[PDB]
Amino acid sequence: RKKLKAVLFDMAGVLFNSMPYHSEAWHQVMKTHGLDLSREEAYMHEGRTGASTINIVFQRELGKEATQEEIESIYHEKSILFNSYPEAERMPGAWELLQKVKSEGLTPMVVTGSGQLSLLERLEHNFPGMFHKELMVTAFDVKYGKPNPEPYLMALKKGGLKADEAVVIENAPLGVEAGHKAGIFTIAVNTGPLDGQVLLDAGADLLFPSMQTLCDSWDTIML
Ligand SMILES: [Cl-]
Ligand SMILES: [Mg+2]
Repeated sequence: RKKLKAVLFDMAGVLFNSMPYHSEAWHQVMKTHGLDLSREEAYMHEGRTGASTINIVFQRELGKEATQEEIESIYHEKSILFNSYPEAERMPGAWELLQKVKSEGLTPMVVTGSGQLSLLERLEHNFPGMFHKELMVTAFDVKYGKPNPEPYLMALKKGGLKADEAVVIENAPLGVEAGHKAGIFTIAVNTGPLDGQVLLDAGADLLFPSMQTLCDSWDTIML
């Protein structure tokens, strides 16, 4: 890993344990609108923009595109369900891994589709001295969500990085696809209920069952 300069962290399900909340919120919001999106299906659709997930459900069952008004209202309803849960806490091992990454001289980057205000300071409270404004990719930076490679390509651009100078930590099949399509070595961390084979089919180079285990095996990963 002599060429390696940076580690590109997905947020949801990698830094913070937010996916029990996201997947239930999505299942429940659709169920209220007479629509069938299961929790496992929500997990399969992790990393998509709200506009993407809603369109998929709408085209499949109703035979229609979702309008912009219908997107914002369903996304806001889903946001209310999500926000009624106690704020997600840290993925065990993430802070320890970040410590190792930084001590190695590698640059910690964060990539997410979230449009949260006050994200940096939340990241600063939870992982002191790790992340920086100029080295963040969020919803305001990119148009598309996973499996589009654009967020990770933006992350390389902002870091001044080639594809071979970075690694992606992902937890989600569509996110893993985005990292692999961006030409970046992609490590999968299986923090949900899906089969590890689903992350492998998506293009994951390595596969670990938790963020702690990746941290423990970090100095035995070679590039
Ligand atoms: Cl999150
Ligand atoms: Mg994720």
